[PDB]
Amino acid sequence: GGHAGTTYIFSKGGGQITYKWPPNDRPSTRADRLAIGFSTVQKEAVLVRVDSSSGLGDYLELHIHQGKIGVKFNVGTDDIAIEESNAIINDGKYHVVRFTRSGGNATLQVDSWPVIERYPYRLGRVVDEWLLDKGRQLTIFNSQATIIIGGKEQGQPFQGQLSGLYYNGLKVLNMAAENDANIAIVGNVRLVGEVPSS
Ligand SMILES: [Ca+2]
Repeated sequence: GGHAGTTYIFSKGGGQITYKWPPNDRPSTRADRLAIGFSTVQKEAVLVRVDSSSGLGDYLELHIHQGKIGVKFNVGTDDIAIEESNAIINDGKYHVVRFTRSGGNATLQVDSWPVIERYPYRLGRVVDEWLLDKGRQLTIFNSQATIIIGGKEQGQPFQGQLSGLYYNGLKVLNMAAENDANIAIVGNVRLVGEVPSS
């Protein structure tokens, strides 16, 4: 179908919606799931970025490049990139994207096109687990601090409509519409009203 439920339009100079976790509540995840609906005519833009707290390096970014949707992420080693290179999506029509990561593995799917897949005694036990704990962080998304929607802060402002954003249990755009305490909206971003029914 088209844009359903809570929807925002980004215009002109663009704008930003920011979710900020309270300091004691920042999550660290082994697995992530992200979905959103969008429409735009832009060849290049950033749509959503999740950043860890300052001084830490992990991140996840959903963007459009040369009219193609893609994601880039890092969870403790090298940057990893996945793109749907074979469907042009800057045609001003509604599209859906689904992204998942599970440790080192990840997938990307646009619309209904094929999924793209990327591939002793007391003391000894404690130390061995601490050493395993260390290596495990290289496939965990640590200390998530903000979800920033709209790309302006990254220098690639989005222009178009966004709806139905979901990230790890949070419907972020609905929280924005319900005046959540942890959300801020700035710039040219506007809530689309309800259908009369009609
Ligand atoms: Ca990590």
